[PDB]
Amino acid sequence: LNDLLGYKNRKLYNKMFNFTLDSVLVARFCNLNSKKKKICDFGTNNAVIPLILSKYTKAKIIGVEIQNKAVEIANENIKLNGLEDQIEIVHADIKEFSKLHNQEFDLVVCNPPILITLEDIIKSASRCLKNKGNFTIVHRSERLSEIINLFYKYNIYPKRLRLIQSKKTDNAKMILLDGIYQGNEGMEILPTLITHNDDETYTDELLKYFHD
Amino acid sequence: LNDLLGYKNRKLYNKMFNFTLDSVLVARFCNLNSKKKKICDFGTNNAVIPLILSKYTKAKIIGVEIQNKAVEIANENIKLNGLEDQIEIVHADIKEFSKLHNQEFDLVVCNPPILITLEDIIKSASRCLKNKGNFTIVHRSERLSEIINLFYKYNIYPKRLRLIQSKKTDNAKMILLDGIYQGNEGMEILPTLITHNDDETYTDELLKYFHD
Repeated sequence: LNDLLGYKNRKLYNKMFNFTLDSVLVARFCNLNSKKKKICDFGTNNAVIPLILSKYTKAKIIGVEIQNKAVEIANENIKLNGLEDQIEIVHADIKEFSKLHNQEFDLVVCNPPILITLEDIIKSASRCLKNKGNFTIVHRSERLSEIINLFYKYNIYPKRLRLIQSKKTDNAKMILLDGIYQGNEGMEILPTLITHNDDETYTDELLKYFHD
Repeated sequence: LNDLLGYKNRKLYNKMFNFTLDSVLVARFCNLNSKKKKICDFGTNNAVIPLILSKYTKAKIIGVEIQNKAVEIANENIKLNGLEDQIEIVHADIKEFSKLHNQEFDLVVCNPPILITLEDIIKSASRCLKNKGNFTIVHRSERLSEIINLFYKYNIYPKRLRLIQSKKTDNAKMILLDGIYQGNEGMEILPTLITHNDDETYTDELLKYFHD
């Protein structure tokens, strides 16, 4: 039982820290405007992603999780925070879920960990989204173009891109990307995020995402 | 008649500076290993791109240019530098040229300025390249995903990506991208290039590309 970094009124019950960090980053990356009233999270990192999203919106959030042990932890963390009326966890396969929840969500977000492939993630996202819906993903940089191609394959148009580099002199290791289902061509590429200063200390730019 | 920035033993006879700068950047971005023995430049910025490439390799360079006035300037700058045995300018359309020069080049490079479209550029690049050849382009960030999709359409596999941002806090305005014709999946994303410090002065990282 610890505080969720420096986020106020958030605790949780440890996996990789850089796994949790990618989850924090993609949640803070999501476009959370007023048009976002229903949200789906394809992998919730012990509900960390819904627990952060819920600080910035009242949108109902449905978290999909395949392994039963992870369903338990996520539900635990949700109830621990009094958030079970906004955030609901569903034990299901992503492919099956999207078939029963067609054209339901304004935003689908995914932080990847029955074989679920990257195409299946992106296909299932397009099945879940309403017209002009947003799909957001965090992933490894090596697969950026393959992701962009699959986006297009299922009529999701890449929209915003942000690179994550460990140091100013390192290759980007992770990407943050979203896209608009049945939207329009044209990308915006945000300022690259550097996570460490040269002496291995965290940069201020990163640490702004450790709190409200 | 001026020196070509701070490059030694290079002069030329003024267009936009940021146009010339994108030309300098893509030339220095090109992968110029020993396997590169024949090179094609789809737009040469008054031969600036061949004049920079030729400082790092002895590969023969064929520059394609459609407008006759630009053929003249490029040939002038080439002869002015004694480089007419390595660098040859051809007055031709890119689509026609690639049909007569199928599977001829190890590297095609393009800095964009008969309607030649972005698809036509990328299609013509794939016609010109030998198996495992490299296509390199510099372009606007807004069209990054559209470029990546066209790459894939013609069996060019995105390989290296580098963003160019004016300031550390600005969106990336330009991209540097190459790809391997009939190659393999997997991208490398180089450290983002910042061209100005906060006080509007050029960064050292950029200025390293102003000389040998």
